[PDB]
Amino acid sequence: HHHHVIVLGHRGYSAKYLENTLEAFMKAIEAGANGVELDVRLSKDGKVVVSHDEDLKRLFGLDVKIRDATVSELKELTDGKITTLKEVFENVSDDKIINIEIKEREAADAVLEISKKRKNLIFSSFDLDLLDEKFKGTKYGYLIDEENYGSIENFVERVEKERPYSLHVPYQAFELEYAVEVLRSFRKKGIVIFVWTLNDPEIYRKIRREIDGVITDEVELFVKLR
Ligand code: NA
Repeated sequence: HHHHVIVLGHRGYSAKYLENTLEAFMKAIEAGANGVELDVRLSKDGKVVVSHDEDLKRLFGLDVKIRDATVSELKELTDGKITTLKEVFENVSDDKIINIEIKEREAADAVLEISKKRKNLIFSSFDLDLLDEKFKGTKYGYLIDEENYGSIENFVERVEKERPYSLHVPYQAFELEYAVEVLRSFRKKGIVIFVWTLNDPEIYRKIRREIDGVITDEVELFVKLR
């Protein structure tokens, strides 16, 4: 028996449905997720589109950049599968969490404007300065990679100074005892710890006492591990 962990579907229920589509997001919620994580970028016409990659090559085989096409053009090319942040909000209840990963600084102002009306959002990015500069007064979470945090000491200083709502850490961070200690110190201050992108239930069991949330492709699995 364990304490409760927020389960977010990584690009929706992406193990079973096409990542970052309305279907994937709706299916994550149907499967009992507390919410979803998704990725945002700008189209040519300056609209907020949901796409992890900057182009359509990996998922559609099309050498077309998101920023080079209008929303209408993108929908035509993907036969309607690509969606906008606006459309996600229309299809996911505001009792559910949406973790919006900002992939492009230039999308930030448009994302903030559309988000004004909507609660239960967490903005995240590997661009920590962007969050600190433009996302004050919202819930934001630092995404941590091998380089961006600088030194552990500098990262601790930053988190103390800026008070992010959450820290979104790779699950591999829990392999080092000092990292575990640092994260415990953050949590004791009320910072919410999410791990990503975790699909392995054994690793989850080992670390779940240390975390507040999990970002996973395997939504039903992790919901049933509650
Ligand atoms: Na809002």
